[PDB]
Amino acid sequence: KPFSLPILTLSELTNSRFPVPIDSLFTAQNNVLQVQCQNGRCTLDGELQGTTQLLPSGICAFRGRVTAQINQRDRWHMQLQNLNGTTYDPTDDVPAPLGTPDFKGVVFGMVSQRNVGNDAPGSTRAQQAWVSTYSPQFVPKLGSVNLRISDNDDFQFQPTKFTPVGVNDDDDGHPFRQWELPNYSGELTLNMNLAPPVAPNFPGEQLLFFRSFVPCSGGYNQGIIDCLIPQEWIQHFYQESAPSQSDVALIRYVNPDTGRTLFEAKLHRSGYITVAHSGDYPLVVPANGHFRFDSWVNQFYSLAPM
Amino acid sequence: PFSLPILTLSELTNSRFPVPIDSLFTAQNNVLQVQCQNGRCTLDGELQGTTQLLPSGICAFRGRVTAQINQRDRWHMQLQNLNGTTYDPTDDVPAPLGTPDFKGVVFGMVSQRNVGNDAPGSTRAQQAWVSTYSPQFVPKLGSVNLRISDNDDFQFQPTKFTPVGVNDDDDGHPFRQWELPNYSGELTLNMNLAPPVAPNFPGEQLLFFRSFVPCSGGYNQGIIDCLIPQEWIQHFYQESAPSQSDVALIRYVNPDTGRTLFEAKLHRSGYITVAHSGDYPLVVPANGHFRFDSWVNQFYSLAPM
Ligand SMILES: CC(=O)N[C@H]1[C@@H](O[C@H]2[C@@H](O)[C@@H](CO)O[C@H](O)[C@@H]2O[C@@H]2O[C@@H](C)[C@@H](O)[C@@H](O)[C@@H]2O)O[C@H](CO)[C@H](O)[C@@H]1O
Ligand SMILES: CC(=O)N[C@H]1[C@@H](O[C@H]2[C@@H](O)[C@@H](CO)O[C@H](O)[C@@H]2O[C@@H]2O[C@@H](C)[C@@H](O)[C@@H](O)[C@@H]2O)O[C@H](CO)[C@H](O)[C@@H]1O
Repeated sequence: KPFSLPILTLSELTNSRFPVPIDSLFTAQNNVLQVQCQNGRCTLDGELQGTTQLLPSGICAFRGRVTAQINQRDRWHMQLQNLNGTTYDPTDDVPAPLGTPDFKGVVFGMVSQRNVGNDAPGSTRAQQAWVSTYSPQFVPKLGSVNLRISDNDDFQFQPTKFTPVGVNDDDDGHPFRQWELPNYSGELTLNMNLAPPVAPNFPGEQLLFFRSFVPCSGGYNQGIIDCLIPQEWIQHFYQESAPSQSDVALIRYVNPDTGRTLFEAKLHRSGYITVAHSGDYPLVVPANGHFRFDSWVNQFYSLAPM
Repeated sequence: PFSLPILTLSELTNSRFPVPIDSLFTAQNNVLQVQCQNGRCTLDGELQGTTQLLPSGICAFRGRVTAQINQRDRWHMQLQNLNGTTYDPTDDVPAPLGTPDFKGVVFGMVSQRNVGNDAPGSTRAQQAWVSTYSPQFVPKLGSVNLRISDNDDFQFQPTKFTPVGVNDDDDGHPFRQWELPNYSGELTLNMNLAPPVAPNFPGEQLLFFRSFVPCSGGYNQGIIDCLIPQEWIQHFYQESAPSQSDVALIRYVNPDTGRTLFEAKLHRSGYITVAHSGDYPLVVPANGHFRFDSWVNQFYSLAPM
């Protein structure tokens, strides 16, 4: 019934857009470029949106069966299941199977197989793999993605899991763009059932992000993945399902030792945070700090500058 | 009031390896001691052993590679706490939090991102393995050694190990989920361990949340059993509800039909027992989950599961 947040420091939080811990808080200058991530989307009354599911280990993961190979760089055709192993239904009201990556780039990690049926049941293998979300075969909404793997001679048409490790630019100039959605149904097709874009409306306000610097596999990319709210908050809201009393929950970032409030922010009903600030700024805050719910306010509440 | 999160098996994460729970399993009582160090937490929210809060910290390492040796476990990784803070070997823990708690090989990837003067911001990643049998697996002392696939592209720089799965080693060191590694040297006892767990009521057995994790070759089933799932640990940590007795009676319910399917003892120190005899993979509806019933005590007589 009453709304609340879990009590967790930054290093006790997991990025909802990639399965790594949160490193820092960041507020971004408002730009023409649209924020419309599909992972890490959840209302304050606990409605998961976009491709959001509950498990950190589901974020940017795939599960399915490899069924074919093609003579293209994205060689191995992986027919997808839901992450829990149930049959994926392409007519479901989602942009893609839950956990699908929500950015343009290459996700690198490992694939693992475990055979079932007649052909060496129980036999296993694992190796490095990449998934390009630029690929014309990246069609997860339709029910498949194609994989690039390091050893084409040790891979079978068997149950397969992709475990993500990090991200990068592709090596042919297709850059890692965290705010550009992939085409979940491929070239010439438009995305559907998307979680809506988010932006501050109030003047002087900017989005606040929970920022992670994820692993990269070569070159100098910083590996920045920003999420709106951390996975643990999504998990908490899902459990609680506290009805939202207004469009905005006022929240305070507190220092629990000294008891002082360091700044305040607007946590919007649809599950994102704004602050009163101008310019890009990595926040300077004590390590023990965390947000607490203060009160229900509205869109036009005037935040103390941060 | 004490409570459990409301989560189906496929909405739960193994607290001993970063994968979802596949099933429930009760095991015949054996001479072999159950004393896992990850996935350990009291019902009042006290994390124990090497347990920390993040699924992505389980069997992960963070640190700096500082040297290489002419051994199979070639690359010496000096460890930090998973949040990047300095590891203190005199801390009252068995090892840095998240360290693997079994004998075997963990396979995954290492990634580096340079800092300081030498090409700061440059990165690289590749396949790597950590053997917990290794004489250089001394995480309590502050280091582990890594085997990697490409010895020519690896620097003395900040390094993260991301686990993907487990296996037997290739040479007579099998994956043994219930054998603790030596967190310090070969002749040094482990310390600050979370205690062993066993049923002590007659007719009772441990109940496990079971996952079949990825393996990298051969036929190993990849079984990792945890006492309580990561989400319960996270929940107890938040709640810190005072425990009113040594045992919380819990019921596995079907939420659609409202029926209770069986009951179990959730002990204060954070493990579950059931009245059953023999190894048994439970067969239970997919929508099912545990709910807290009431505080009881050690002598409570469970309905047979
Ligand atoms: C295919 C190949 O030659 N791999 C080498 C190579 O990798 C380079 C190379 O791909 C260039 C191309 O523009 O981009 C990088 O420099 C890449 O190296 C990676 O990124 C640099 C900054 C380093 O961090 C490096 O360790 C990393 O691998 O050269 C490197 C050696 O520098 C490796 O030897 C690759 O195997
Ligand atoms: C050629 C090479 O160096 N490695 C192959 C090799 O890998 C085998 C091998 O290490 C044997 C040891 O005698 O143990 C395994 O069988 C291993 O293969 C792995 O496990 C089997 C059951 C298969 O599932 C297999 O796909 C998996 O790689 O053989 C395999 C091919 O059979 C690979 O080609 C390796 O690269």
